[PDB]
Amino acid sequence: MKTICLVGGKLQGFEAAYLSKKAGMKVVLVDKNPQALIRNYADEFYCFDVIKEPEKLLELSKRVDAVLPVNENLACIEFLNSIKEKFSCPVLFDFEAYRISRDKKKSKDYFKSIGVPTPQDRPSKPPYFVKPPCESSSVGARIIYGLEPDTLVEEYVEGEVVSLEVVGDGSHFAVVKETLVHIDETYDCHMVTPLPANPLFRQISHDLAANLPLKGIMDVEAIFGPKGLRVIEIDARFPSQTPTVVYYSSGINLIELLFRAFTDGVEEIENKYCIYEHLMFGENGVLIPVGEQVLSMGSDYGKFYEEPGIEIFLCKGEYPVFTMVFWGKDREETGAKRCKGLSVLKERFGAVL
Ligand SMILES: Nc1ncnc2c1ncn2[C@@H]1O[C@H](COP(=O)(O)OP(=O)(O)OP(=O)(O)O)[C@@H](O)[C@H]1O
Ligand SMILES: Nc1ncnc2c1ncn2[C@@H]1O[C@H](COP(=O)(O)OP(=O)(O)O)[C@@H](O)[C@H]1O
Ligand SMILES: NCCC[C@@H](N)C(=O)OP(=O)(O)O
Ligand SMILES: [Mg+2]
Ligand SMILES: [Mg+2]
Repeated sequence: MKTICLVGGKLQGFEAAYLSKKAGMKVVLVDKNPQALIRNYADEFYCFDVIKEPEKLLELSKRVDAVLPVNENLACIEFLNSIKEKFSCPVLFDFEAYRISRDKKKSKDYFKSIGVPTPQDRPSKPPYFVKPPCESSSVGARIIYGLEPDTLVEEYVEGEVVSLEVVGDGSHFAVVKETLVHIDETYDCHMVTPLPANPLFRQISHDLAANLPLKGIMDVEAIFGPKGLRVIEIDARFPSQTPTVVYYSSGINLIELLFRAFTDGVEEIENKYCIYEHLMFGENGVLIPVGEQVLSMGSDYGKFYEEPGIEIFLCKGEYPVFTMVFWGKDREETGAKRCKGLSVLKERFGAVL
């Protein structure tokens, strides 16, 4: 049995912990927040700030098999970079790739440098899509029909938002499984489903990783627009939501693949269906779809229910949020599991949907 140390206990942390458990790994969480979201989900919890007490993390590195940064605190990421040679286990991260990926303008420059289509900057005709240069979870992302002079202003590209994860070992780049990102009125993601292979998107994703070169994990987000595929962002860190759908639909565990990239290396290149979604239990049991932004305001997050083809996680807080995971051999069976999972909420908690 191996042990993984996660630095950060919110949504990235949950995803990493979930897949680590599927891999039969013990999960050690480090987080500066005594109320860290997944503190009770991890097998062990150590509450400290790694910047203030690096010696504690370095000591932990002696008794775990890998350390995985799962936060987007730049101060933390840059500090870990400065001490990474001191760890007694691999640090599963690509710091240079993250530096490019975190800055959306820098990323777009990179896309252009290798001939990858991306939305036109500063269009003359509405609607415009605007977003901060360095946020995630769709924070500050809005459609416009005096922003910071550093705000990204783009043409609005209509169509499917599609995600691909790539794990690189520096030499080989394993492009995994296409997923559909279902957006809400805030452009946050409330649902994820798998998609058939897209050879063009796979090649683009491969080339984005290969030209770095990627040693770590990165996802690629593209919109399948009316005039073709346009890559909107890359994020060189462990993502939330999509890796669960990747796991059920393809059989590939992204935590195991990432761990392999830093130990044995990786090789390039199941077909089930999966529905992943968040639902808030509102006033009087009204079920409301919500995005990640809502889930990250929670106070406690862990497993609520399981049966064959159904996993339900409960995020406690101001109005409970359920994360529902359904899988089966095809859309029909998975839809049947979704109904059963919903009816559990209906009969148990008097939920309405
Ligand atoms: N230096 C650090 N040491 C320990 N844990 C950290 C550190 N920096 C961030 N974290 C933890 O990682 C988790 C995710 O952090 P991140 O900054 O990516 O999301 P956030 O929602 O902006 O965090 P916060 O809850 O602080 O606003 C948080 O629970 C945070 O407490
Ligand atoms: N140019 C664009 N046109 C239309 N929608 C966009 C555009 N850029 C981003 N979006 C939408 O906003 C969401 C968040 O933007 P993204 O660039 O993927 O940032 P993040 O770092 O926040 O996840 C996307 O998933 C997509 O739904
Ligand atoms: N692989 C798509 C996962 C999307 C999302 N949950 C995420 O973690 O990244 P952002 O686009 O920065 O919000
Ligand atoms: Mg992003
Ligand atoms: Mg994004």
